[PDB]
Amino acid sequence: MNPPPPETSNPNKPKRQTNQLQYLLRVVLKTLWKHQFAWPFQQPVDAVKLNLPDYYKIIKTPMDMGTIKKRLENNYYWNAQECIQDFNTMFTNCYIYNKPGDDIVLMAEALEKLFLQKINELPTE
Ligand SMILES: Cn1cc(-c2ccc3c(=O)n(C)cc(-c4cccc(NS(C)(=O)=O)c4)c3c2)cn1
Repeated sequence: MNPPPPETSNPNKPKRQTNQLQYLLRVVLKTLWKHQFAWPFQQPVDAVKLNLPDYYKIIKTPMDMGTIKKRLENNYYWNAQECIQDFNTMFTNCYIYNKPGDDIVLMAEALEKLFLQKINELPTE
C-alpha cells in the first residue's frame, strides 16, 4: 500500500500569522504550483500507480507541494524555516531516489532554482 500522506493539521501546536508564512503561501507556493514542471510534485508520490515499489523503501521522509499547501493553510508551521525545510526535503527526495541528469531530476532542479529566487525575496522577519 502507499503510506498515508504527511500530517498537515495538528490541534496541539500554537498558531501564528507572520510576513514570511503569508508570502510562502501567497507567492512562493502559488508560483511553483503553476510552473510547467510542477505536476509530479503536487501530491504525494503514488508508488502503487507508478509501479515504484521501492520508493517508500528508499524515501522515508516524503514531502510534496500538496502537503506544504495544506500545512501553510492550516498554520502548521510556526517558523518559516520549517516550510523552507519541507520544500528542500521535496527536492532532495527527488535527487535521492533518482540519478544525476535524470529528466525528473532536471524538473526538480528547475523548480528548486525558482524556489531560491523567491526565497531571496522573503520579507524581513
Ligand atoms: C519509470 N518511471 C519513473 C517515474 C518516476 C520517477 C520518480 C518520480 C519522482 O521522484 N517524483 C517526485 C514524481 C514522479 C511522478 C511523475 C509523474 C506523475 C506522478 N504522479 S504522482 C505525484 O501521483 O505520484 C509522479 C516520479 C516518477 C515514472 N515512471
